[PDB]
Amino acid sequence: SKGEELFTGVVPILVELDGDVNGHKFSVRGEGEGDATNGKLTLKFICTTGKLPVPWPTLVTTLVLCFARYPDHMKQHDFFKSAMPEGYVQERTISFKDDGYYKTRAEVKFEGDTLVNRIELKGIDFKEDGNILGHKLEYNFNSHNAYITADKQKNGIKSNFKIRHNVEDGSVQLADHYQQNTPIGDGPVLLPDNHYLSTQNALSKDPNEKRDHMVLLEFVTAAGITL
Repeated sequence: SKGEELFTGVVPILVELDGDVNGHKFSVRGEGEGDATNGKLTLKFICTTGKLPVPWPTLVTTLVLCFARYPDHMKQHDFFKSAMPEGYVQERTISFKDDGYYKTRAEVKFEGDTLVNRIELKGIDFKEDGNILGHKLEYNFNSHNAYITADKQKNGIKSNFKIRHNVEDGSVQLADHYQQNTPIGDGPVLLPDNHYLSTQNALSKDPNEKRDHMVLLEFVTAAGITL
């Protein structure tokens, strides 16, 4: 299909986030590349406004599912590429157990040859000394599966899933994600049967980078529909 064709090689990525958590405003800018044939993302993110007021791991899911590797026998269920190049809106509510919540709205679309993810984030009702505003989460990530379902009355998809963040005292901080996606343009899209995305992440630091930053490697692969 036309949308699939845009992802057969390596695609440059730009990410721009504008955030406000408990009134503290901040911005993140990321740059890198996506390789959907391998389901592979490599990006470096910088906090352009100074210090990040929340832990980097809490922003991973917000900071491009069109780069998932869909197996050949499942390609008719790839909503994300079907919506390109005009793209889709991705909205989430992320509820941190015993703490506040993020509300996010993003547009994911091509701008020229570059795939751009432009996000607005608001964080509300966070505890001043909790795991998020208190920077008590470890700088790492766990592997996760997230189930996708069609949303007929919106001509899009929905998903809900739990992210587990490791806490410095050995406990776990749950981040409950509710997600919806809808096309920006008027062209036909592929609405999928039920399936899931399997995701892995590795977070690191650039030893010669003095700014507050995150180096991210991510793999995303679709599964859950048999031959």
